[PDB]
Amino acid sequence: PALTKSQTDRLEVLLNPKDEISLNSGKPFRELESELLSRRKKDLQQIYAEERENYLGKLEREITRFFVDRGFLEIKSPILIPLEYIERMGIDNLSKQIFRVDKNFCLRPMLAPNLANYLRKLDRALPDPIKIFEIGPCYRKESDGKEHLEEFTMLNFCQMGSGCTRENLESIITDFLNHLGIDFKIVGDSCMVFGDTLDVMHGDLELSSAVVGPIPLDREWGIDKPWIGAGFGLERLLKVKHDFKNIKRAARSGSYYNGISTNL
Amino acid sequence: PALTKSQTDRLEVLLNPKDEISLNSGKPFRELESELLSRRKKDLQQIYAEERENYLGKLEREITRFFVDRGFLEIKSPILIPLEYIERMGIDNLSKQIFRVDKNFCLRPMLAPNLANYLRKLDRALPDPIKIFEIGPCYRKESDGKEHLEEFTMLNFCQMGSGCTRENLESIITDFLNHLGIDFKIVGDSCMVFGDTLDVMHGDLELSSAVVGPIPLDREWGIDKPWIGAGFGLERLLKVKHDFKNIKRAARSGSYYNGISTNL
Ligand SMILES: Nc1ncnc2c1ncn2[C@@H]1O[C@H](COP(=O)(O)OP(=O)(O)OP(=O)(O)O)[C@@H](O)[C@H]1O
Ligand SMILES: Nc1ncnc2c1ncn2[C@@H]1O[C@H](COP(=O)(O)OP(=O)(O)OP(=O)(O)O)[C@@H](O)[C@H]1O
Ligand SMILES: N[C@@H](CCCCNC(=O)OCc1ccccc1Cl)C(=O)O
Ligand SMILES: N[C@@H](CCCCNC(=O)OCc1ccccc1Cl)C(=O)O
Ligand SMILES: [K+]
Ligand SMILES: [K+]
Ligand SMILES: [K+]
Ligand SMILES: [K+]
Ligand SMILES: [Mg+2]
Ligand SMILES: [Mg+2]
Ligand SMILES: [Mg+2]
Ligand SMILES: [Mg+2]
Ligand SMILES: [Mg+2]
Ligand SMILES: [Mg+2]
Repeated sequence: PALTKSQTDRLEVLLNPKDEISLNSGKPFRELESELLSRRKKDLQQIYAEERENYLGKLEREITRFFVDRGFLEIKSPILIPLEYIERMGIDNLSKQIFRVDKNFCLRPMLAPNLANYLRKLDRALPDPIKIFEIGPCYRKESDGKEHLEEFTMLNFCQMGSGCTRENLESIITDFLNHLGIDFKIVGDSCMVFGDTLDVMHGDLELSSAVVGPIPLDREWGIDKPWIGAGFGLERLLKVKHDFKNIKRAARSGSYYNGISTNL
Repeated sequence: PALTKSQTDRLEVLLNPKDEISLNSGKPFRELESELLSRRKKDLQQIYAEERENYLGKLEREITRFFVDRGFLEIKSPILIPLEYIERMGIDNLSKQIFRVDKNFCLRPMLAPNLANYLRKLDRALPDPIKIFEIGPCYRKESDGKEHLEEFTMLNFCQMGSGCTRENLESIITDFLNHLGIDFKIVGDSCMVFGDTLDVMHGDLELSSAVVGPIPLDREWGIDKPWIGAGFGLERLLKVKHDFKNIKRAARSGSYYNGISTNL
């Protein structure tokens, strides 16, 4: 009844959180693999027959509706951005985590720079307060492990003008995570782009970093009003919602569809 | 009444297709600029007050519903892909249009490789026929002009197994563009990745290239069944729908929101 590392890895790929199957049950590999293969095929067949929606896409749509309905403008900004945005976010040569493209471009590691540009520009046209959000891919070179991806999906919402207080920021975070049914706490932390943050924690998992401005970086971006904002990783939200052991189950991938192995 | 090139460019930025304003009317720049600025601020204020949805995001959601409701599985696959996928799509060192990332990766220039992988894998689990689609960013270095972007958004749908005929492919294209209200014709063309294509044309604008397999490239991807597929550019669909002069009005950008200049 002794399984090799390769056999255990194959079974872990096929195991899903809802299964009440122990790989250490004492059953031989052939029977555990056959059982899990049958369950996962059934799971994919049910998805194909009924809903057909991708978890990341569906969560993006649900989040989009939530923020649009609360008065935030939906932004879709470039993923491929000037490398100069990095230096100007105060990221001195995190900078090592940047995927570079050609000589003067990079894949955005966060949504903040593009959203700062939109806050500044929209403040010339829209009534106070300015409320915007974006959901989309971001990129960082990571270690990684069970909680970091190199290609992940960020939500960042922000507001500039009136109402940009710690209590309003916390209230939006609370309403949002209550909508998703996710328990959390808020702890204070610091990072080097923004200074002090409010970190939104689910256990020992960071779901979001949030900031109450103004901060001295604002001048580099032409921001000259109070502001609040928060960034959330969608794959981390999915990891919590579906109780995935590893965040890769939630990622853009050819190896899992809605957390189900595609190697069947 | 003579406007400089810089003045005309500024007015063209602020002009929208619905305006019945001629820059050559004889009015001075100051009055044309003031009028257009007021119209565009009004337009953005109305968007902010009412719908708040981004054109690219909203079109993606509408397309997603169309294909999900017709039995296609929604895919979200990596944007950052192995450079090896390029060579294996038969793209010999289009290859010059690839944005390279590090030494062994690139930004995907098309959705086909990831979708071929999903067709192959899903054929081991799902009943015939296999029907899938993806919408998302793709990247090519272009010239460019009024119809090409370096960062654009592709829809690619495909089917493998039964029903993979020219007539079914045309029927899906027809139902899809009828749903969007876009007139078109089909013309034969060729490309070097897929061979003969059916090009979906709106006037002299190519909306899609479509392929009826099998093709000899299939073996490199483990595809061994009949298949059909088509790829559409969402920004080109928006250019037609909103009568934009230049495709940049439709792109991910900090310079236009739903075709309205953000420089106000
Ligand atoms: N590599 C990554 N993979 C997946 N999600 C991420 C990654 N980096 C950040 N996120 C998500 O984006 C949110 C805001 O990003 P932020 O810039 O605060 O990241 P972070 O503080 O470096 O995260 P961590 O401390 O876990 O590395 C995070 O709270 C997390 O949900
Ligand atoms: N650079 C681009 N910018 C915007 N849309 C594009 C671009 N390249 C391709 N598309 C869209 O993707 C669809 C399928 O792409 P395909 O690989 O057939 O491109 P293509 O034939 O090179 O386009 P074109 O002939 O106009 O350069 C095209 O019909 C078009 O709608
Ligand atoms: N993941 C991010 C943390 C996200 C916190 C929210 N940030 C935001 O809403 O930015 C908009 C903004 C507005 C005004 C001035 C400047 C700026 Cl950036 C990080 O890397 O710390
Ligand atoms: N824009 C693209 C044209 C898109 C046409 C549709 N292609 C497709 O559905 O691929 C799936 C697929 C299935 C099976 C075997 C191989 C493959 Cl690729 C280009 O660059 O010509
Ligand atoms: K389990
Ligand atoms: K990924
Ligand atoms: K016009
Ligand atoms: K773009
Ligand atoms: Mg980090
Ligand atoms: Mg952190
Ligand atoms: Mg953080
Ligand atoms: Mg081309
Ligand atoms: Mg062409
Ligand atoms: Mg083509």
